[PDB]
Amino acid sequence: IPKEMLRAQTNFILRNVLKQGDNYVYGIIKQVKEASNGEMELNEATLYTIFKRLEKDGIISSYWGRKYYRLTEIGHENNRLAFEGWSRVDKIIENLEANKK
Amino acid sequence: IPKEMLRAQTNFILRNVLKQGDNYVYGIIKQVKEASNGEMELNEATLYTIFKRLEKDGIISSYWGRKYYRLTEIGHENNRLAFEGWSRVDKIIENLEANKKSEAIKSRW
Repeated sequence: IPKEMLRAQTNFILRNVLKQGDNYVYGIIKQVKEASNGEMELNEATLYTIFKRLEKDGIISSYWGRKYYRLTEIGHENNRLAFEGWSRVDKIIENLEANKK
Repeated sequence: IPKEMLRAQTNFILRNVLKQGDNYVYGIIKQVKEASNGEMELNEATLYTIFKRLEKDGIISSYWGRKYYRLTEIGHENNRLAFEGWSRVDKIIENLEANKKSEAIKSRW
């Protein structure tokens, strides 16, 4: 149940949200609550902190509309490599199980 | 380049590797290199850090022949909970895309 694994799962979900296009912090929370049948309510302050860190890192930018955030060009590449990485993970997991079988 | 996400991907692989049975560090590198057609070589240091954390927390124990690692009873439970969590993530993402595709069809019309 380690906190580094819960955080990786939460990062993966945020990555998929920002993949869709521009969003704002309360809209993200709304979307994840509905898509998780209520299981998962992201804390708004935590979300701002993560985003401030991503913004400082050039991964994310923002503009006023409500503040909206969107992936930068560096952010979109970081995301593509992250999803490509998970696809290879998925494929490696299949071959390891076929190899055992 | 997502560095914390690389570590989660390496952790995810290792969990499934240990699920298949006991192993040693370099045998794991071999098996995953074979299972990826040579594309992917796990960094040995990332591997050790994970195993040093898993060993300290009782998820894995080890034995000498070369050091081998095995999932403990606690490890199998931790593992099952990790896969439940990753499975719920997969469904949340599907629900996020079905909901966005729904909003978009209703917005064309």
